[PDB]
Amino acid sequence: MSNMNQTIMDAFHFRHATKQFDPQKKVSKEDFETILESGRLSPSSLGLEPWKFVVIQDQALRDELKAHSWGAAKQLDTASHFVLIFARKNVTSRSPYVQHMLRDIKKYEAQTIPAVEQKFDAFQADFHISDNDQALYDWSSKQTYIALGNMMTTAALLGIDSCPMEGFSLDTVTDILANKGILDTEQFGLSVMVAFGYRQQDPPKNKTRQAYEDVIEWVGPKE
Amino acid sequence: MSNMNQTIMDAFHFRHATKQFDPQKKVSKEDFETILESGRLSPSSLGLEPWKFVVIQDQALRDELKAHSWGAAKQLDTASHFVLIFARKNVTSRSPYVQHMLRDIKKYEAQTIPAVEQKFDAFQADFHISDNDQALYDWSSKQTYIALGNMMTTAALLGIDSCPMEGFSLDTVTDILANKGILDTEQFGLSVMVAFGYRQQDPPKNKTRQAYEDVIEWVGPKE
Ligand SMILES: Cc1cc2c(cc1C)N(C[C@H](O)[C@H](O)[C@H](O)COP(=O)(O)O)c1[nH]c(=O)[nH]c(=O)c1N2
Ligand SMILES: Cc1cc2c(cc1C)N(C[C@H](O)[C@H](O)[C@H](O)COP(=O)(O)O)c1[nH]c(=O)[nH]c(=O)c1N2
Repeated sequence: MSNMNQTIMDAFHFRHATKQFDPQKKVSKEDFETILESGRLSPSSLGLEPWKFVVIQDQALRDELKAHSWGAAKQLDTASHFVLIFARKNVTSRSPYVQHMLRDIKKYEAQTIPAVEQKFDAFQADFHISDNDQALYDWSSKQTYIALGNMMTTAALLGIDSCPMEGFSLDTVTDILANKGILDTEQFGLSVMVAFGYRQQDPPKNKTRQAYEDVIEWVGPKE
Repeated sequence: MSNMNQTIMDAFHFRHATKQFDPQKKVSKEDFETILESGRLSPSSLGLEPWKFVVIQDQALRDELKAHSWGAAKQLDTASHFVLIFARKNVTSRSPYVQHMLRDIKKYEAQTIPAVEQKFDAFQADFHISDNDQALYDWSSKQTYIALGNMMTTAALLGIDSCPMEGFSLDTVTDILANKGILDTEQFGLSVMVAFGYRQQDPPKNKTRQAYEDVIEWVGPKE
């Protein structure tokens, strides 16, 4: 595929921040698996995959979220699939989660794990990740935006629209999910929302972005 | 139709955190412009595009960064193309850049810009973005990781290897770039690095991730 360039650019122009989805058109089991897999397979710093993807197909739960998710209301009402992306708190060489990742998932040699912890500690200080709990949590949250971008792009390539959403009352929504047993606020926070479905109509406004020369700069030979 | 699922899946298995690129294989200009466009066309919260992509092809500058970039050393030595992604500081409704984005790029109606500004404030308060300067910066940094994921996936769809990199001494690399007049530390921070090229060999270790059941949960009917 030498036209893969055109294929990719088509998808980045197809994707927009869809508010209104067609309530009749559902994303197939197979397509949504692909979308979910693109989050699961995403890269993450240290390979620590500090995320959870919660598919909220329950209408009454969506409605509860809508009342406190001003920026998500129409997407909650109409999206075929709606995804909460959690980010892990306290992702340190200390945590039981990280020990599980190194020993059980990544398959590190057990005798090296004390030294890897120290290396992790030093990186986190050298990058200011471990300055405070907010920085430590926001670092894991940055990794979930990698998966967020990958999921929307994968959806676009399949002809499926999406919408990322930060427009919700974080404290209130966190409390709703915590009291429902869905969000373990000791291990996670709610990082960002994303919706999937088929548009009801083409976007009435044109995509706007800054000019190439205002966001891109070369230092050295350009070719 | 559904040839595309497997193609997407192939690319997400093709991409890996490449440490050594083939120093004789260069990404084409056409292919790199597609990669760059995937960053420029990435979505961002409020459409504020709070990023800059700086391509460091100067090998002398690469070598200086390398001296304080433990996680990027081989990639700086060998990558065809090496990008620094900057994240903007102080992205609030009062800032000059946001004013530019509202009036010049998004071309909001002048008379109602007060209402736009006021919802920005409310939203940033509701999401704790404006709790402090650290939160404000890291929120913008979160947006750059969308562009990061998109550029790595785009490259992979093109058969091009990539590697994202946080493994550098934040403060020291910031001063180097600042002293050279590449990084204006009052407008930007150095968010993340990303390298592009062609693998020197197939990765020896199989890609590992948590199982689907461990990171994905459905609330409501599945299908
Ligand atoms: C992390 C994040 C969070 C949000 C958004 C984006 C991103 C990346 N944007 C969508 C934003 O307004 C939109 O992407 C851009 O303004 C317009 O560019 P596009 O239409 O996507 O090309 C968004 N849109 C919306 O209707 N409700 C919301 O709560 C949000 N929040
Ligand atoms: C934001 C971010 C930052 C980094 C990374 C990734 C991400 C997403 N990873 C690579 C990371 O270790 C790798 O993606 C996963 O651990 C392994 O899975 P993959 O090979 O990518 O599929 C990485 N790799 C490296 O050689 N030097 C580095 O400084 C970093 N830093």
